[PDB]
Parts: sequence; structure tokens; C-alpha cells
Amino acid sequence: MSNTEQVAMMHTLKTKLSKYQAMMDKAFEEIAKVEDANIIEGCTIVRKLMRKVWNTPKVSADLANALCDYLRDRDYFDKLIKMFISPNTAACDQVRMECGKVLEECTSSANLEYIVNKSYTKKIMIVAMKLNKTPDQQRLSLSLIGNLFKHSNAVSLSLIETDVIDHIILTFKRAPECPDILRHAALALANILLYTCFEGKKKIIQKKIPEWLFFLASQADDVTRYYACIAVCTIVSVKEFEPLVRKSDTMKLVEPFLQVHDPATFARDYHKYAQGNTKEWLERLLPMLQPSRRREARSVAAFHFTLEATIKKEQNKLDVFQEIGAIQALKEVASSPDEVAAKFASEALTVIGEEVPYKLAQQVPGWTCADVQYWVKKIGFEEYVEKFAKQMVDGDLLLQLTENDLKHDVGMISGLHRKRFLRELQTLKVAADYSSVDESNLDNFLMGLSPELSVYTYQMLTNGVNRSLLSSLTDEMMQNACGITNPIHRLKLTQAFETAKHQIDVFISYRRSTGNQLASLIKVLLQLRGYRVFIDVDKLYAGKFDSSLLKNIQAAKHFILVLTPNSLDRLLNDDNCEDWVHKELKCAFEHQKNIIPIFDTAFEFPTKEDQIPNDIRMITKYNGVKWVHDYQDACMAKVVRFITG
Amino acid sequence: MSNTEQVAMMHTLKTKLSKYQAMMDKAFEEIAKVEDANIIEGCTIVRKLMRKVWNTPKVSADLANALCDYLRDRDYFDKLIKMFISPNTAACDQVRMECGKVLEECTSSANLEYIVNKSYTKKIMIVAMKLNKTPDQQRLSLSLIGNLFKHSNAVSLSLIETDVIDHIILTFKRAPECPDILRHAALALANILLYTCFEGKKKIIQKKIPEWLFFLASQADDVTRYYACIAVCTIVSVKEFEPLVRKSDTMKLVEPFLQVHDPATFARDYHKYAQGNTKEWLERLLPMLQPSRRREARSVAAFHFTLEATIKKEQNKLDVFQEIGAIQALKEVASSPDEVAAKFASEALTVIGEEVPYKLAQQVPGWTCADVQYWVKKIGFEEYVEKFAKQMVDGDLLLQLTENDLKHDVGMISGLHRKRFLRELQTLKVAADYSSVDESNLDNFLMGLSPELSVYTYQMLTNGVNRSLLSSLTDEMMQNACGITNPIHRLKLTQAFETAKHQIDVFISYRRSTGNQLASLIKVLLQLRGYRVFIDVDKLYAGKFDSSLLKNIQAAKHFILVLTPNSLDRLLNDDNCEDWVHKELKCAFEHQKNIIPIFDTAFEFPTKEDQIPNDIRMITKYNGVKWVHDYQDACMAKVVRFITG
Repeated sequence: MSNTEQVAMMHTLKTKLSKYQAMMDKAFEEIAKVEDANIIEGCTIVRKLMRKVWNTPKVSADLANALCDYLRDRDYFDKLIKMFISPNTAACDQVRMECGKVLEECTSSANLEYIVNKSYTKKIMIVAMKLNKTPDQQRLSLSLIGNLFKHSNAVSLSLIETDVIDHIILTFKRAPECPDILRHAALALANILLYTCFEGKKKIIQKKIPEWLFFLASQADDVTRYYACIAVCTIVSVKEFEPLVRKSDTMKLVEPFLQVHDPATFARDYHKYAQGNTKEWLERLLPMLQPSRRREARSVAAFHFTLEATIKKEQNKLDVFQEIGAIQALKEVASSPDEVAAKFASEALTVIGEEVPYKLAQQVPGWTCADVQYWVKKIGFEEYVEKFAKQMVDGDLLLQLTENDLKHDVGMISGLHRKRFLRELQTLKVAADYSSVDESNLDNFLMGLSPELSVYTYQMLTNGVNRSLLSSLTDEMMQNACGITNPIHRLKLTQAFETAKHQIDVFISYRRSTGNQLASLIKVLLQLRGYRVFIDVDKLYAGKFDSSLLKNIQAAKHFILVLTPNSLDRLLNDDNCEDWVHKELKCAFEHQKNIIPIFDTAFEFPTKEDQIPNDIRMITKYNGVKWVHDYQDACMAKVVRFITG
Repeated sequence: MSNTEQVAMMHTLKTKLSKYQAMMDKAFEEIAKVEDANIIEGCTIVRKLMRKVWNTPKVSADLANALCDYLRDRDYFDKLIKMFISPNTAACDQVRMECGKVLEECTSSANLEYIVNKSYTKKIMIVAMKLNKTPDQQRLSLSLIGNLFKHSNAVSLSLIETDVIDHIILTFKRAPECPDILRHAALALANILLYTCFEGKKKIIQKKIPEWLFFLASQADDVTRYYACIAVCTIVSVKEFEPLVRKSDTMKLVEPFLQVHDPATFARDYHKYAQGNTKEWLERLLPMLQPSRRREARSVAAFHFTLEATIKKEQNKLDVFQEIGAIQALKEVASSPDEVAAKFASEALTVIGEEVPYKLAQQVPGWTCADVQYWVKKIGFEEYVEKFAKQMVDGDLLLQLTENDLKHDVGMISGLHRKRFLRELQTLKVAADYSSVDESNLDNFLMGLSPELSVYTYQMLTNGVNRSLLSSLTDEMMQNACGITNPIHRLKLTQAFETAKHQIDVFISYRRSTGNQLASLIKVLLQLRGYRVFIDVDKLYAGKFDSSLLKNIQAAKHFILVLTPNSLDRLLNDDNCEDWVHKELKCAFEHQKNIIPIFDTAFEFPTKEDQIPNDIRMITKYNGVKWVHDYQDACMAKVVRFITG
């Protein structure tokens, strides 16, 4: 499998993770409504998504795992557990069903560990035992039960205390008409046997489980038979229980069942149930290959490891068999006289092949020059690798590259070759993880905004940009400092800040008939001293009378009221606030403007002050400037003092 | 056939598909009225279009198929089915007829599969059996019947349960006068026999069908005879049924009927009926070439395969005979002592010739360097191919090319060579599918806007443009980022975003005798300022006063009122809205015009403002301009400011 494919996988993973995180959040909004149909629909969407994820060509396992992690990280998993185990869920069993199905999809090793750490284990087990009303409930029950049985020996042994084995027996005995029940039963038995001590195995066997595994291995369903063969061969792998399985006759079915199948053919049937098979479950199956075990057990183990090798080739994770050392046991079995086992082991070793030179870390800033060399080589620029080495290019340096650097320091002459190269580098830039350095999850943010914007991450990050600062950038800063020359991309992120939401110094109020002199004079005089001073002289707009007359007051810090003879007279009995000086002054009072009356020399307050409306009457008590034409400069200085405080 | 022709075909296909999709939509808008003449006319147009499509020089089959797909995709096909089978259609059987004729054109393999998937099959069958009232009904009936008989064995067998065979017999027996009836009968018999199991074949034969096929093969019509010869030779190809045909002279007619024709002459005759001939129908005919079958059956099969080879040469799909392996059976027959069959088989093999090196995928971004090399070669740039290879050019890179890249990295020195090359590349760009990457069918949108604009698709798509954003682009973004340097093309898409929304600009209201000279001057001054400004004097014609006065206001955005010594006067107590200035101003308010009073130099509002009707009273509290004759230019500047903000 190529480095182009390593990149494509990483890229796809990051991309679809970002996408499915968002879609999962939407589905979790329907869950978080806490309404039956919405929880059902949300869980249905999550279920569909998780299955589609598992059906994704090769990143399926990683993408499933990452979403299982995200479910824990978001507490979505915790919420599902609570909204499954809660007795209130009896209001609609279909809510419990959909929650349970999702939990089934999400029962990763780390999710089961979470369940154990939070001690939900027995609650979930009992609630699975309560899921019994229909074959669907029974299948889901046996599934969740069997999934709990993928945790360590102590947990399985603790769960034996529930006597769920008898519940399992009764479940398949009730509804053998469903092959999927027989599958989930045989699965549960395989899992518990694989994940239990000698004592617990003995307790399981006492429930006539070898004879029930004979029953299961006698069914028409190859997946049930596969699990039944694994389960009995797990028992057979223990010396003292071989006679009990011999008495069950199941070993006599085992090898013929394997003989009439091929692991890779069975893989295509088994895929739906192969999804979620894991390293520690392989580590526990590995002992069944050993020459100490029965030919039957060795044959099952060999067939199984070939099947897994097939799947792990597709996943590009054949390394697991080297990590657990299974390759040695396969060689032993391939050399053994157990022809069936030896064939399957030889076939498994045929699938094993050879290692990758490097698995590249998605944290590409951490790349050594050796990594860059390998990448460059594999993307088909071999003749330049020596020059990259000579230039001592590293992960960080790659991310900074421009065509000039190629043109000059790499000496890479073809513009076309540069285009080609840069396309790969852009792909890589998008694909790369930055969480190594991105404290702010700016990468995640950009991906969410649009995936390609990932390309800019490292530049802006290294310029010291972070997720909080994005609000504050000009198109210039973006374009130049962050190098986002594409205006389309700039527009996209601009839309984020367009959607992230949701001055006058002095207003002059005056009498239009008489304050006209003093007010505009004040306007002009204040325009000397650098104040923005505004007044309804020469300015009105937008048709129906301009509400600017109050908006301009709201924007103003200071409110000057010109008081000329009889200026206040029309405010008398203006209780309906019809007078515009009233509207202006009321607005000033409501918005706590720094209000200054300026008294013309001839001004006098109205005799009937009590007739001034209550909301504005306070103006008769206010702090103001008696305007004296003789002392205009001093009067204006006083006005400025009231403005400056 | 050249790659230039592959491109021309692909181009034409994409082009005419876009066109005929739009035309089909128009016809479907007539159908969607659910009114007899509109359904009839729409279906008539679709029928004409489908026949014209079938008459299209090369791409006929693909274009027909793509439109059959589009019909399903648009649910147009579903609508036709419903509007055919519905009992309400008995209101006008001509509706059912036109729907049925269109369905006949549109009964591709996938369309028949749709019918089967939706279980409409028996409903359509029975309704076809009800189409019996005229020779036209009978022909269409036998057609739809025969078309249903081109689905797989189980469907044909299920339709035998209707005893439609007796209906078929009675139909042609009723109307022997019509060659087209005899054709659709012989077709239905050929199809059902070709698409049925042994048991169903036996049931068909029991309806005296060999003797009816004698009758049909005895008729003067060569197309009826062809189908009759195929039908009997289908029966003759089955061991137990040779005597059931041999009871009749039909095999004795068969070879002489072939002998007096040439497959290519018959192709030109049969064309009308040669349309729609599937691979699957060929796959079922292939066994009739085998040396196990009669000389008659081998002769029919050989003649037929020559005829089909003739048509598939024209359609550029000779590959079918390699895919189904018919070439081997033709070689066997060509080697056989069946001289007539051997001649036709030799002629068929003469037509077969040799394969194309590549059939290019219209998804040209997916092209390998090998594909580009092949393209470059075939467009007549062979001497550069090695340089393209050396430059490692791919599908994506081709789409990015500029003359600079040719000039430098290809070292294509002739500007003329570049022009020539770019012309082909533009053609290819237009022709190419992008749906591989275009989530939004922006390609389709651009094509619909104008086909050549396809040229820009890949650039803007790779810049991250999508169908939603197009509204929002500046001429700069278009020109520069999207590279649409042709302003004409920019204008075209500008028209699209103009018409993504949705003349007198300013109306002048006045009291006639006092707005007068000023009102007129306002028109003149605003016309000097470029506004199309009109007045009460101008816009009264050939009818009632209101009915010409007011319409100007709705089309205007801006509404000036000249306020004057009798402006508002006649509005007082005008509760019945009798005053024309009232009607004008009310209309302005109702349609939210940005209304601006212009106060004459000696203007006063009515002090008895409370007598102004409530719907227009707001005008006394409006943003206006005091006209002062001495400052006419400043006043008009102010008017412009109120208009523009």
C-alpha cells in the first residue's frame, strides 16, 4: 500500500471525522431535546452513520474508533448510557432500543473501559436482560451482553454472578427462528469464554454450554457455527474441559465446518460481524494455535487468523500479527502435521507478506528529513530526494515550501513538476494533524468552516494566530500574513465573522425657529476643537421622518440643549411627547447622556414649570452655560469643561 | 473512430442532454398542469424529442438512455405511469395514449426495472389490454406489452398469468390491415419467447403460436417477418419444440426470407424499430448461433448479429460483441457449412474489425498520464507526447494548462500550435463531466446558463466555488480568481444573478396649479441628474384617471411630493380618498416608497393636520427639502441625497 494511500487514508479519516462529528452533533441535538421521536431519530441517524463508517473502504476502524472517542469526549456516550439505563425510558421502549443499538455500535475497547470505570457495567447488563420482549430486543440484548464480555477476566467473572448465561440460553431457546439471535448468542459465549478465568469457564460449562454449542454448531448459519466453533475450541484449549466438549460431540463438527469454507470467502459473509474485531481479542485467540492444543482448536485458530489477516490487509494493519508475535505460531502450525490448520496458517502467512518502510505520523511537523525523503520518493520525485537530503528539509520546512524554494534550492525546473508537487503538498497540508501544536483547535475550527482551509493552518499558526484572534483579522492580514491569496477562501472565513455577530461626540438639540443661531454657531465652534458635533441643520434622511434624530443622540456621548427665548414653551403639556425637542431630550435622559443646557442671554424658564412633562422636567434643575456673545470664547471653554468633565 | 470524435460525441451528448433536459422540463410543466391538452401537447413534445434524439447521428442511444434516467430522477417517469394507469384518465383516452407513447419511448432496461421495482407491471399490462378501441390503441398496447416482455424470465412468466397472449392473438386478428400491429405483435412474441423459461415457452406455444408465427411470417411486411422468424427460431432453438414449429411451413419461409435481404439494407429499413436494442436481448439471442441449433436459427441469428453489428458500428459500441463473446460464435458459424449463416457471420466479423485503445471517461480529471498521452497523440500533437510523459501531466493538470506551460514546460514554441491546442482543450473542458467532484451540479448550472461556461467549471470548482456562492461574486473575483477574463461571459453570469432577484424611478405628486412650474422643473432637473422622472401631466391615457396615474408609483422606487399653497389642502376631510394627491400618496405609503416632501419657499403645513386622513397624515412628519429658488442647485443636491440615502 502506497504513501499516496497513507496520505489518502489520513486525509479521508480527518475529513470524514470532521464531517461525522458535526452530523453526530446534529443527531445529539435531537437526543438532547429529550423527546421520544427525536431521541429515536437522532439515535437512528447515529446508528446509520456508525454502520456507514464501518462500511467505509479502509479507514472504517480508525474512523469508528475516533467517533467512539468523540462520543466519550462530548459525554454523548455517557448521556446515551444514562438515557438507556434510566427507568423513565419505560415511557417508550423504542428510545431504549435506539440508544442500545447506538451503544452496541459504540462498544469500542475504550468505551467498554469507560463503562467499567464508571461502574455502569451491571446496570447495562440487567437492562440488556430486560430487553427481552421481541427477537429484536433479544438480539440487541445478546449483542450488548456479548460486548460487555469483551472486557477483561474480572469483569466477565463479575457478570457471571448475574446468571445471564441462563438468560442467554432461554433467549436462543425462545427465538431460534432468528439466525441473528443464534449469532449474538454464539458471539456472547465465544466472548465470555475468551475473556474469563478457569473458574468462570467452569461455571459457564456447568450451564451445559458445550451441549448448547453443539446445538449452535448444528445450525445452518455459518456465522453462528464459526462463533460456536471458537467458543468450544476456547473450552477445548483447557485440558480438563476437552472431555466435556468430546461428550458434546462438537469437536466432530468443528473441522468439517472449517473444511467446507475458505477464510476469505467467509470474510465476505462475516464482514458485518468482523467490524469491531480487536487486537486483545486476537491476543487471547493466539494460544489456540499452540501445538499444546487440539488439532480442532489449532484449525479454528488458523482459519480465524487467516480471516483476520484478510481484514487487516484491507485495513493496512497487518503489523498487529508481528506485534502480538502470531506470525511465529502460524509458522509452527504451517510446519505442523495438522493439514487443515497448516493450510490456513500457510494462507495466513501468504497474506502477511512484508512490512511498510514507514508508517507516517499525521503530525507531519514532527517529520525528520528521513520521513520527508520517504514521502518525496513515494510521491514520485525520487531524483530530487538527494537534494532534499542535502537541503536538510524537515516536517516544518516542508510546510513552509513555496515554488521558489523548489525552483532555486531544490533546482526543480519544470513548473509542471512544481504544480504536481505542490498539489501533493497541499493534500498533505490538508491531511496533516496539527494538534501537536494547535492548543486552540484552530485546525478543527478551519476544517469545520471548510476542510480545504486546513491548508492554511500551519502558516497562520506559526504566525501566532489562534482560534480566538480570527475575529480580528483584516482581509490584508489574511491575504498577506496568512498567505490566503484565494479571495474565495477569504470570503468563506469572512462569512464566519459576518455571522459571528448575532461616532458622534455631541448632539445639539435646539429650537428650529430661534435656537438656529446659537446651536449652529456651537456646531461650527466645536468643529474647531476636533469634536464630531451634529444637529438637525442641513441633515435629514430615509423618507419617514429620520429616526436619526434619536439614533444620533444614542451614538453621541454628549447632549447640548440650546435654550433661546420661549424654546421650552411648546414642551408645556407635551405629555404625548409630540415635540421633537421633547423626543430628543427624553432620549438623552433614557440613554444617560451628559446633558448640558446652554442658556441664551434672554432665556427664561417657563413660569408654569409644573406643566413640563415629568420625564424631562429635570432639565429645569440642570447644569448649564449662560451663553454671552461678549465672552463667546470663555462660554465655549465652559462648554468644553462640561464635555471633558 | 477518432478521439476527436469521442470528444465530439461526449461534447454533443453533454450539450444536447443539457438542452433536452430543459425542453423536457418545459413539456413536464405542461404535463404538471394536469389538463388534457397540456398533458397531450407536453407528451407529444417529449415523443417528438425522443424520436429526434433517436435520430441524432451517433449519440442517440446514450442520449435516449440519459433522458430515460433523467425522467426517473425527476419522477417525470413516475408521473407518466400514474397519469397512464389512473382510472380518471378515462375522461380523455388521448391523454393515456400520449403518456403511453412517451412511456414506450422511455422504456429502457432501467425504466422497465423501475416499473418492476414499483410493482406497476400488472397495472400497466391490464391498462395496455384496455387500450384496444382503435388500431392505434392496439399498436401502442402490443408495444407496451412487448416492452414489458423485455424484462427477465420471472416477469414474463408472471405476465403469462394474464393470458395476454390470447389478447395479442385477438388484437392482430382484429386488425391484420396494419403492418405496425403485426410488427408489435411479432415483437411481443419474439420478446416474450426470448425472455421466458421452458415452462412459459410451452404455455406460449400451446396458444397455437407456431401457427400464428406461420401467419405472421407469411405476411408481406419484412419487419413482421423478421420478428416472426426470430420468434419461431427461438422456439426451434429448443429441442422439444422443433416439431411444434415443423408442424408449420415457418422454418421453410425463414431462410428464403433472409436470403432475399441484406442485414445492412434491413438495418436501414428496420431503423425505426432498431432503436432501443439492448445488450441483454443480444445476450439472449447469442445461443441461436450455436452449432447445436438448426441451420434456420443459426441463419436468423447470423443475419441479426450482422444487422446489430451494422448499428453498433454507427453507435460506436461494437465492444458489446466482445463483451458477450458473440465474436467466437460468429467465427464458429463463419466456419460452419451453413453457407447463408456463415456468409452473414463472416460479414458480421467484417463489421467487427478491431477495438479502440481507450474509451475515454468523461470524468477527465480522473485521467492518467497514459490517457493524456493518448489524447494529445490523437488530437495531432504526437511530437509532444514524450514531453507530456516526461512532464508527468495528468487529467487535473491538463485542466489547469495555460499557454505559458506549453511555451515553457512543453516547449511548444508556435503560438499557432498553442492556439490550436487550446481550442481542443477548451472543447474538452466544455465536454468533460465534473460530477465526480461537483457536489452541487454547478457544471449543470453553468451549462444551463450557457454551455461554453462549462469551460470555467473546473477552475472555479478547484478554487472552492460552489453553486450557493455564485450570487455573491464580484466582477474582480470572477475575472481574476475564477479566470473569466472574457467580460461577455462575465456579463452573462451577471444577468443570471441580476435575475436571481425578481421605468419611472421618481414619481412627482403635486397639486396641479401650484406644484406646477416647480413640479415641472423638478422633472427637468432630475432628468438632468439622470433620473427617469415623470409627472401627473405625462402619464394619463385612454382610460380612467386612477388606472394610469397610480401605476407609475408602484414601478417608481422614489416619490417626491411638491408641498405648496394647495398641496395638502384638498386632502383635508378626504376620508373617501377622492383627492388624486391622496390616492397618489396613499399608494406611495402602501408600497413603502421612500417619500420626500419638497416644501415651497412660502409653504405651510395645515395647522388642522388632524383633518388630514389617518392613512396619509404621517406626511406632516416626513423628511423633506425646503425649496429656495436662489439655492436651487443645493436644494436639488439635497433631493438627490434623500433619494440616494
